[PDB]
Amino acid sequence: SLAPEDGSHRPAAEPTPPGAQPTAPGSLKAPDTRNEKLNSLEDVRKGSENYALTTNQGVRIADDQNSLRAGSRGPTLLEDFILREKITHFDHERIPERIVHARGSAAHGYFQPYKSLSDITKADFLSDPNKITPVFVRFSTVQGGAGSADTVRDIRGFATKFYTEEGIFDLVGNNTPIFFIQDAHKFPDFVHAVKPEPHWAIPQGQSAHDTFWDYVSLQPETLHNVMWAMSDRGIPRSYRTMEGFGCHTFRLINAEGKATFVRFHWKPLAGKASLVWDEAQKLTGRDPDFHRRELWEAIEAGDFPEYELGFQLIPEEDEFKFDFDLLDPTKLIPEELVPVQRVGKMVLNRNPDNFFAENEQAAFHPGHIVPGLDFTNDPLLQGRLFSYTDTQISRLGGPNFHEIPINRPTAPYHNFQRDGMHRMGIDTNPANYEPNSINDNWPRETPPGPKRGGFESYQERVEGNKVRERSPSFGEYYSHPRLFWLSQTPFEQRHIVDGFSFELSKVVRPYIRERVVDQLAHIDLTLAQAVAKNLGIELTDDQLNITPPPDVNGLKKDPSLSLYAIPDGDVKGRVVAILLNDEVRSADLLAILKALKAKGVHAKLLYSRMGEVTADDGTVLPIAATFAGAPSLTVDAVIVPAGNIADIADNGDANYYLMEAYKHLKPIALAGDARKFKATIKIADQGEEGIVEADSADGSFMDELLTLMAAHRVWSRIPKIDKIPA
Amino acid sequence: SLAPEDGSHRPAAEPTPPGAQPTAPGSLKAPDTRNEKLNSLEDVRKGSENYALTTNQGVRIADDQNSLRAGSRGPTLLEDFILREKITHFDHERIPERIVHARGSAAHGYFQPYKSLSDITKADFLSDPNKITPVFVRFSTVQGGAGSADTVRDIRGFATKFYTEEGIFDLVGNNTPIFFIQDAHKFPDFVHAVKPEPHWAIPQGQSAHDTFWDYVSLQPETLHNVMWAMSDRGIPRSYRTMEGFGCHTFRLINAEGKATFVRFHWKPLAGKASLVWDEAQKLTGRDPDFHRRELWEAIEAGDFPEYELGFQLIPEEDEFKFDFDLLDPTKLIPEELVPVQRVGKMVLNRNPDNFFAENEQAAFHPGHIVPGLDFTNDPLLQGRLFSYTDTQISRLGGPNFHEIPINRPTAPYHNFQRDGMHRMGIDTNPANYEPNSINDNWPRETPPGPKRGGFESYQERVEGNKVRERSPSFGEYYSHPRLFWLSQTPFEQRHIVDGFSFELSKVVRPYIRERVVDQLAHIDLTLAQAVAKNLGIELTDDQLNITPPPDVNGLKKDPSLSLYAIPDGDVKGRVVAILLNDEVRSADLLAILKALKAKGVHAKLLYSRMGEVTADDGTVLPIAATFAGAPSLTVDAVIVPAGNIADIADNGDANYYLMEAYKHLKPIALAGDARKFKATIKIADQGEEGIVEADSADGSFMDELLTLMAAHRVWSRIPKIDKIPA
Amino acid sequence: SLAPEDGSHRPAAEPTPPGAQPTAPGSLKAPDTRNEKLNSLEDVRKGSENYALTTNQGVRIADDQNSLRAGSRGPTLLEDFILREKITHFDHERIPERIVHARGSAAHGYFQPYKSLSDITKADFLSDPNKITPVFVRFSTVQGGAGSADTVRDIRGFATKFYTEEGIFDLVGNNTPIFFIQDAHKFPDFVHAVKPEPHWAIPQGQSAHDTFWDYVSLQPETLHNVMWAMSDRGIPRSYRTMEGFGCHTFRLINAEGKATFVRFHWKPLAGKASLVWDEAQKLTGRDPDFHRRELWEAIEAGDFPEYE
Amino acid sequence: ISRLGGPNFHEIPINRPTAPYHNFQRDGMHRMGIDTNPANYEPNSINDNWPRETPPGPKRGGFESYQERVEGNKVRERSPSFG
Ligand code: HDE
Ligand code: HDE
Ligand code: HDE
Ligand SMILES: [S]
Ligand SMILES: [S]
Ligand SMILES: [S]
Repeated sequence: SLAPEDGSHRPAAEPTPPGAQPTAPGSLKAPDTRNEKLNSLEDVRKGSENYALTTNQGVRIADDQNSLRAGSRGPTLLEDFILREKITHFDHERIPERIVHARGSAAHGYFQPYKSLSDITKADFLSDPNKITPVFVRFSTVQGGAGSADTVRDIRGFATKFYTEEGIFDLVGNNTPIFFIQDAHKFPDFVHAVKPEPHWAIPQGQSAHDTFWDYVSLQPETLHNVMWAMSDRGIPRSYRTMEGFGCHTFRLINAEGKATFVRFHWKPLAGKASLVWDEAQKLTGRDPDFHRRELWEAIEAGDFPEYELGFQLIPEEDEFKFDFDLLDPTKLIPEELVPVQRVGKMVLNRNPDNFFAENEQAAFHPGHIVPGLDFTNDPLLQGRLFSYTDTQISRLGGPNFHEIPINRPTAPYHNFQRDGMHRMGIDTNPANYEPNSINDNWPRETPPGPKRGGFESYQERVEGNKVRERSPSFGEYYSHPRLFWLSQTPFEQRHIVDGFSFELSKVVRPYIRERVVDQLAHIDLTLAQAVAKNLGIELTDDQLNITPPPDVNGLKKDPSLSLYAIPDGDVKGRVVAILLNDEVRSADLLAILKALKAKGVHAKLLYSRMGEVTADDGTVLPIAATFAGAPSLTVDAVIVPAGNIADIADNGDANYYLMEAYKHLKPIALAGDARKFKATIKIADQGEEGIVEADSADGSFMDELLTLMAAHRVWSRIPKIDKIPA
Repeated sequence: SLAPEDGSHRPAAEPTPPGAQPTAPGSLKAPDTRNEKLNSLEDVRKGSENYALTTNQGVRIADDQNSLRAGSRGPTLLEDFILREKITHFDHERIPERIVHARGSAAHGYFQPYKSLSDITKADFLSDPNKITPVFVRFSTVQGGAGSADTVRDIRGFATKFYTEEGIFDLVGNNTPIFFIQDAHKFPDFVHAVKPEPHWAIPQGQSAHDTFWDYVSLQPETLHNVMWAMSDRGIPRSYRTMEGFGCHTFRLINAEGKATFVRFHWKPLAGKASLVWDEAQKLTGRDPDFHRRELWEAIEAGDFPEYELGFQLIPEEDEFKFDFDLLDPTKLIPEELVPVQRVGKMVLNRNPDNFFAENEQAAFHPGHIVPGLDFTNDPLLQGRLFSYTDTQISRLGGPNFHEIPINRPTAPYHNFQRDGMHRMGIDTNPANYEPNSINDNWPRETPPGPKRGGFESYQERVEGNKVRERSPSFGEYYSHPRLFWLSQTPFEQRHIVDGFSFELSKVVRPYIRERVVDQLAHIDLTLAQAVAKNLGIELTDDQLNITPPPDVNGLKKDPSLSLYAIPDGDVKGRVVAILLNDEVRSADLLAILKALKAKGVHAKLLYSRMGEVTADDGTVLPIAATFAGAPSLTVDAVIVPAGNIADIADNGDANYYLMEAYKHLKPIALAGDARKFKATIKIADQGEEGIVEADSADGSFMDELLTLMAAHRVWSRIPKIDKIPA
Repeated sequence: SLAPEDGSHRPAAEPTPPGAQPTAPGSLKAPDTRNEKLNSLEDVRKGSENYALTTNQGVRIADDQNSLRAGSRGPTLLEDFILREKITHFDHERIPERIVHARGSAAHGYFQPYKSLSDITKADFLSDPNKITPVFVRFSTVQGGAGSADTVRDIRGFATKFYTEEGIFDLVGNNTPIFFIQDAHKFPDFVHAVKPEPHWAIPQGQSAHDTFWDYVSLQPETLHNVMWAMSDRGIPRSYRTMEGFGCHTFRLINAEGKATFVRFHWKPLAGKASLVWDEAQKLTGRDPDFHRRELWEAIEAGDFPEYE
Repeated sequence: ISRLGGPNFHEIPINRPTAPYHNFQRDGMHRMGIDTNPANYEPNSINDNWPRETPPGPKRGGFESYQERVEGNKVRERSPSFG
C-alpha cells in the first residue's frame, strides 16, 4: 500500500472546477454519464484495481523490478520472456501520426435535432427530435506534429463522428468556411508548402516561413483562407469559442428524391473568442497543451462544450444565382444572402479513458455519409473522398480500422468482406460472396426508400469531355478576401495587418514579401499600405491604382464574418487570476469568489510560493499556483484584493503579471490598497475604461468586472499598450 | 430467394460421415459443442441471416452489382465510396505467412488430466482430473507455403495452445522426437537449405534438392532427424495417426520448488499410420488438401482426434546418467530407458468458423509457459524463445497480437503496457507505470507460491565463461540414427532406403550424393550399401570398414521407434471405396455397410458417372464420385461387390483403381463375380494373403477385411508389386 | 575448402540443355546477356566470392555456428547481437503474397517493334524499329497461393513491364481474351467464390468446388470465360505455348490527337499447346513446379520464349 | 521493425555501412540488395562456402566476445551493491 491513507490520490467522481482535483479517465471521473456508444465500448474497457500484474498471456509476474540474469551482477538471459514481452510492447507503441491535423483533442457527447427535417432529408439522425445520436469529436490544428503546441496561428479542424442508426456519418470540418485551394490535386503542394521545410524540418506549427508565402504569392486562390488565418480566427481562445464549418456544398436528399444544396455550420454556444498574437505565441511556450487542457477541464467541471448545428440551404434552381460558384471551396456563402437555419444541438460531456486508444486511433472521413445526404462536384471534396480511406491503411495498419473500438458503428454491419491484418470479427456465414444460394443470399441488398433503405446516389446529370481543367467560374480570387476584410472591426483589421506583417517578416527572401504585398493591393489598398509600411516597402503608383474587386452580390460587409462586431459573450467556464498577499482582506475575497461562482466563472488563487496564506480574519487560503507558474496568459482577467499590498508590491513577477494581462487587453480589477499597482500599468488617478477600481470589492465592483469579461477584451486600450515595456 | 425449395443447401447440424453433407463452419455444424474459449469468442462471431448488406461503416447498400458511373457506359466516379471500400478491403486481405510451418490445419478441443500431478508440478491445468482446459491445436508441414500440398515428405508440426486459468501455455511440438540442428544460431542456415532455392524458388514442399543434401552432408548432427524424415514418419496417413513430441527437455517445478526434467509426448489414440511414398506423392496432385480435409471431416463425423499427453521424467540428479546429453535436441530419450507416463487426454471436437481469423492469425510460441513449468539450457530451445515473439511483429502487425480473438487468454490479464498498432483494450487505470501511488500500485506483483502465484525462474546454477562454443558432449552424430534404423521392421527399413534413394537421385551435383552415402556408412553398412546400389555408387574399402557407432546405453533397438513393430491399429474413422456396377447384388452391400458401420468405418460408393444406380432389388444407390474423381489414394481399402460385373469389367478406370490400391499395399475384398478382377492384379486362383474373396459378402468375408484394415497395410505384398505396371 | 576438387559444383556459364548442369542465378549463368534494365540493376547486385561473412552492419563474424552462452552448456545471453540480428532477419523474411496471381514465374527480356507506328500512336517504344525496350515478364496462375502447383486448371496471367524511355508501361494480360465478370465492383465476390472456401480453406488451385459453381450458375455473364477455363486452354503445356491477351479495349493516341480502339495480343512463336486433364492433375503432384522449372530451363538452354 | 518497416533498415541509405557487408540473410520487406550467391546458407559447398567466417585477431578479424567468467544462479534480483 503506496496510496496515501487519506485517499487524496483519487479525484472525486463529481464535477469539480479546473485545478481543484487531479484529472482522470472519463469513466472514472463521470461513471454515470452514458450514451449508446460509450456503453458499447464496455466490452473492451479494462480496469486494474485488485487485479494481479501479468504478462499479455495472462501469466502472473512475481518481480516486475528486475531482469533475469546469471548472478545478481551477471548478464541478462535470453530466456527472460517477461522482460522481452514488456520491452517488445514498449518498442512498438508508436503508430504513424495523421499526415495533417496530427495535433488534436477529443471528447464524447451526443446530438439531438430540434425538429424533424424529413421535408428536406431522409437522414435518420435528423428525423425526430427525440432521437439522440452519440458523437465523438476531435478538434485539431493542421500543420504541427502530434507533439506540437495548441495555441499556434493555424486553421483548426473540427471533426464530428455521428454514430447513427443507419451508419457512421462523419462531418469533417474546419473553423473557417473555406479552404486555401480549389482542386484536391494540389493538396500535397499546399501542405508541403505550409509544413516544415524539407532540408531542415523547420518551422513547427507555423506558416511564417518562405515556402508558404512563396506558394500563396503564386496561387492567389489561397488569399481568402490566408485572410482568415492572419485574423484572430487563427488563434482561438478555446475550442469551445470558435465556429465550425463543413467547407463544401453537399446535398440533402429527401424521401421524394429532391436534392437541396447544403453547407454545414456549428455555432459555439459559449460565444466566439480569440487570443491576441503575442499572448498566443507566448502561451505555446508557457503551456503548449493549453487548449487540450481547457477542453478536458471544462468537461470535468460540467461546462460542457455545446454547439448548434446549422444549415445554409440553396434550392437546386438557384445553383447559378451568385457571383461565385457554389462548388468553389475558396468561396463562402455570406449569411446575409443565405441564412443559417438552426438544426440541433451537440453537447460534449465526457472525456475519453485512454487518449491513444480513443483519440489517436479515431478515423474520420467525409466520404462516410448516410442515406439522405450526398456529395457534389466540388473538386476539393471529390479528391478528399479518395484520401481519407487510403491514408488509414498505413496509419491504422490495414483495412480493418473500423473494428478499432472507437471507430465501430453502433448500427449493424454485415457484408462479404474478409481477412486483412488485425481481423477481429469471426464470420460464420457459409458464403463470402454474393449472389449466393448457400446462405440464401444473406446479407442482402436493400432498396432505397424513405427510412432504413439502401444508399443510392442522386442521379445528377454529367455532361462534358474528360478534361484536367479548372472551371472559368472559379477564376476570381480577391472579392471574398475583400468582403472578409471590410466586415472586420477596426481592431480586428489591425490584428490582420499585424499577422501579415509578423509573418512576412520571417520570410527571408525579400522578393516574396514584395510579391505578397502586391497581392494585398488587389484586395484593399489600406490593408496593402499598412502591411507595406511595417515591412519598409513602398507601393508603386501602379499598385496604388489597382481597382478593387467587385462587391459580392452587392454586399459591402457582412457582420457575421467578424468575431466581435456583434456581441455574443458568455462568461461561464472563463477563469480569473486572484493575486494573493500574506494578509488578504477576507471580506473582499468572499465578495469576489461568490460573485464569480454565481456566474460559473472559475478562479485561481496565486502567490509567490505554494502552500497557504492567512487572511486578516484567520481564514486559511490554499494557493493554486505561483505567479510564474500560472501566467496571466492562462486566464481571462485578473483581480487583486486588498490587504497587505506591501507583501507583493515589490515582487517583480506580481507587477509583471499585471503588465502582461494589461498588454493583452484583459480586464483588471483592483480593490483598496491594490490600487497602488495603478502606477505599474500607468493608470491615471481618475481611472480608465477596462480597469475596475474601488475602495472595496463590494457594491458594483464585481458586476463591472463581469461586464468587462462578457465583452472578452478591452479593445479601447489598444493605443495605450503600444508603448508598454512588456 | 436463391436457396433451393427443399433446403438442401444447408448441412445438418448433427454428426455426419465424410461426404454425406456439405462441410460448414464449426459453430453452425456443432452449435452445442462448447468450452470456455469457444464461449468467450461469442463477442466477435458475426452471423448473417436476415441482416442487410452494408459498408463497414454500417451503411446499407442498395446495388452491390455495379460501380457508380457517369451514364451506364460511362467512366467510374471517384465518389463511389462503396466500391472503393469493398476493393480496398479485398486489396489488403493477405498477411505474411509463417516463415516455417506456413501450411497447417487447426481445430478446437479440450484437455483433461487423468490425475493430479501436484507432487511433480504446480501447473494449475495439471492439478486436478476435474480441470478441463480448452485447447486450439494447429498441425502443419514445415517447408511449403500456406498454399502448398499436405501429403509431402516433411516433418509435421503439432502445436497446442492451452487456455489455462493461470495463463496460455503453448506446447509447440513436432511429429519426431528430435530436430535437425543443435544450436538456434544455425536455424536460418538449415531452413534456407531446405526451402526452395533462392535463384528460382524451386522446389515447393520437398527436401529433394541439392542445397538440403549439401547442408546435411556438411553437418552430420542433422542425420538423426533426416533418418526420421526419410522413413514413413515423413508421410503420415493423417494428423490423427502420427505421434507429437515437445522436442526439448523442459522442467516441471512443484510447490516445494523441486525441478524434474521432462520431455513431452502426444500418443495418438487412433494409433500410428503412414502412407507409402508413391501414394503420398500422387496424392499431392489428386488432393493437395488431403490432411486438412481429413481432419475437418473426422471432426464433423464425430471421429474426434484424441491424443494422450505423456511425460518422460528424469530426476535432476540423473542429468548425466546417459551416454548422450539431455540438452542436445538431436538426441532422443529411448522409452526403454525412460518410460512415458500417461498424464491426460486431449480431444479435438470442433472446427473453426473462419479459417483466416482463427487458424491463419493464431500465434503459438514455446516461451509461453506458466508457473509449474520452466526451460533448460537446450541451446536450440534457448534461441526459439527469441524468435516466436519477434516474428509476430510483422506477421500479425504489431505487439497487440494477443488481442486477436483466437490468441486471447481466458485467464485475466492486466498490466501497464499501452498503445501499439490496432490496440483494442481501453485501459482505465490512472497509472501506466509501477510503482505508483495514484492507483495504489494495482495491478500488483504476486509472490511465487503453490497456486495462483507469480512466475519465478528455477534458480539453476550457471558457471562458465562467455563463449560461442558447442558442448563437447553434443559431438556425437551416428548412434541415434543407428538405434533408429535398427528399431524399424524390414519393410520400414526398405522404405527408408527408398526415401534416401529417391531424394538423392534428384540432387544434380553428384559429389553431394557421394558425400551423403559416406555419412550413411558411418551409421550402418547395410543401409549405406542399399542406397549406394540405387545410385550406382560403389562403397570404397575404407567405407566398408567403418566401425559402427556404439549402442545407446546398452540398447541395440527400441520398438517404440517403429510405426508398426507393435500392433496399434484402429479402424474407426478409416474409409473404404466400394466400386459399384449398374446391377449390384444388394445382399452383398447390405452386409458390407452393416459390418463397416459396426466398426465406425466409412464408405464411398463409386461408379463411372454421377447420379444413381439401381440394385437388383430396386434399391436406389446414390453415387458419391467417379472412379477417377475419388482415386484409391483417398481410401484405406477397396471392396467390389457382386452384380453385373460385365458393366465395369472393361472399364480402365475400374481396373486401375484396384491396381493402384494393390500397388499401395491396401486390403482388397472381392465377392462373387468380382473375383474376375483377380486377373488384373495377377492373383493366383488359390488366392493371396491381403485379398479377401468369397462367393458372397457373408459374415466371415467382412471380418477378414476388417482384420486386414486393423493392420493398416499388407506388408507381405511388397515383393509382388515390382511387376505390376501401376 | 568444401567445394569438390574437380569444380563440379559450379554450373557452366554457357547455354546448356535441361538437366545437363545445376541451374544458376541469371547473371552467373549468362553473364554476357544484357539490356538497359539489367545494366541499371548492377548497383544493387551483391556478390560473395572472397568476401568475409558479416553482420548487416559490416562486422566480421568469427563463429557462425554457435550462440553466445555462459559456459558451453549454459544459457544463451541477451548480449548476443550477432545471433539476434540473424534470427530477426529470418523472422521477418515474408511479405504478403499477391491477392490473386500469387503463384508466378518471371524472366528478363527485350522487345522491338517491326516498324514505326507513329501514324496510329505517339508511344515512344513503338516509334522506331531500332528502339529496343527492356522488359520483365511474370506469368502466373490466378487462384492458388505462392506455394501452390503450376499445372492446375485455371486462367493464366501474362504481365509485361516495359521499361520505356517515356515511363513504365505495364501490359497486364491473361491467356484468354475475356474475363468472368463485367464490373469491377463484383471482383471480390467472384474471387471469393473461386478461392478456397472461408470455413476450411479448401480447395487450393481449383475451381472444382461448390462456391465457384454457385456463383457461375447465378451470374451467366461468367459462362464465356468458364468455357475457356474448362477447355484445354485451362491447362497449358508451357508458358511458352499459350496465347496472351490484354483483356480490354484501350486506346492508341497519335500525334494528331486521333484515338483508335485497341485490343492487345501476344502470339507464342513456339505455337499453342496444352496438356490433358489427367496428366495436368497428376503433374501437380509429380512436379508442382513444372512450368516455373520449364521456363527457367528453356532460357538456360537458349530456347528463349518468344512472343509477337 | 515497426519504425522503419522491417529488417532491411540497414539498406536505408543513411544506415548503410561503408565497410563491405555480405552474409546469407535474404528477403524481408523492401529488400534492396539482389544477392547473386548460389547459396543462402552455410556451410555450403556450392559456393565454396563464401562468404566465410574469419578468425579473430589483431586487425580485420571476426568478432569474438571477451571470455568473462559468469558464476551465479538464474535470479531476478538487484545487486546489493546497487542499493
Ligand atoms: C472542410 C474541412 C477540411 C478540408 C477542406 C480538408 N481537410 Fe483534411 N485530411 C486529409 C486529406 C485532405 C485532402 C485530400 C483535402 C483536400 C483535397 C483536405 N484534407 C482538406 C487526410 C490526409 O486524409 C486526413 C489526414 C489523416 C486522416 O484521417 O485524413 C485529413 C485530416 C483532416 C481532419 C482531422 C480529422 C481527425 O482525425 O481529427 C480535419 C478536421 C480535416 N481534415 C478537415 C478538412
Ligand atoms: C521442437 C518443436 C519445434 C522446434 C525444436 C522448432 N520448431 Fe519452430 N518456428 C520458429 C522458429 C524456430 C526456431 C528459431 C527453432 C530452433 C531455434 C525452431 N523453430 C525449431 C518461428 C519462426 O518463430 C515460427 C514461425 C511462425 C511462428 O509463429 O513461429 C515457428 C513455427 C513452428 C510451428 C508452427 C506453430 C503454428 O503456428 O502452428 C511448430 C509446430 C514449430 N515451429 C515447431 C518447432
Ligand atoms: C485483363 C487481365 C486481367 C484482368 C481483366 C484482371 N486481372 Fe488482376 N489483379 C488485381 C486486381 C484486379 C481487379 C480489380 C480486376 C477487375 C476489377 C482484375 N484484377 C482483373 C490486383 C489485386 O490489384 C492485383 C493483385 C496483385 C497486384 O499487383 O494486382 C492483380 C494481379 C494481376 C496480375 C499479376 C501481375 C503479376 O504480378 O504477375 C495479372 C497478370 C492480372 N492481374 C491480370 C488481370
Ligand atoms: S473547405
Ligand atoms: S526438437
Ligand atoms: S479482360
